Amino acid sequence: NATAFVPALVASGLPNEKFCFEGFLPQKKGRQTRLKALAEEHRTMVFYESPHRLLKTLTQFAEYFGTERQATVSREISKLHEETVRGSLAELIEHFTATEPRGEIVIVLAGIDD
Repeated sequence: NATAFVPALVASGLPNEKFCFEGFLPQKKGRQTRLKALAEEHRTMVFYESPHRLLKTLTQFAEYFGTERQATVSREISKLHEETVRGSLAELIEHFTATEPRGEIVIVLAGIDD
């Protein structure tokens, strides 16, 4: 629905010859299952997340994928206004602990490195 992802995929600087599109992770049932499977993934990954849930998700991603994993966050703040935030998950969590995420979010996550 937030077909903002292709622009975010290209903009991330991350490998895009292949990728996995995840969408929203489920809230409860089957979440950890997805996370465990996604921990092994070598391909770039693409998620949607709600803004209120964003920081919990980036924190959990550091748990499962590692604090140095590279990612980007794209936020449609309005029709007139959008932003990209880049770096490791640790830098991303610092970033969004500061300011309240409002808007529609796409996360582009580097795959396993090796």
